[PDB]
Amino acid sequence: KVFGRCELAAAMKRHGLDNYRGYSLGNWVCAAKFESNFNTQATNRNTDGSTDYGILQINSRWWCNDGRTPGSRNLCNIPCSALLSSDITASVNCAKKIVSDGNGMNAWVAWRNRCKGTDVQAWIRGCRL
Ligand SMILES: [Cl-]
Ligand SMILES: [Cl-]
Repeated sequence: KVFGRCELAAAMKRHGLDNYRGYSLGNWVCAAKFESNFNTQATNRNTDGSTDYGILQINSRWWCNDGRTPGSRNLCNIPCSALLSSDITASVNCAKKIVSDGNGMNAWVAWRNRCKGTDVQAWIRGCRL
């Protein structure tokens, strides 16, 4: 499913992401925009053989099992395919574990390079939240 901006914002807020670990909702919407363009079915393969899955492009090296990433940890304990669902619950639950992990949202390259230090509030402007 391709979410609209305000639709995803409301889904994320309801799943507990707004201010999770101090990161305002605009941060999460920004990260999803630049990671996946709001498309739950986004996949991208990395040079190391791992693959990134879903609206938050969660990586199979650490977080999920895709059966083809030798030495994968599966720290969220889910098949990576569960991350490509129209229901974002699995993605959100696993994101919460990643962002508690020590480096915060810097785990998301797109967020670090495109969201961090910007007016992230703009991402939720005009939304009924
Ligand atoms: Cl929670
Ligand atoms: Cl942090």
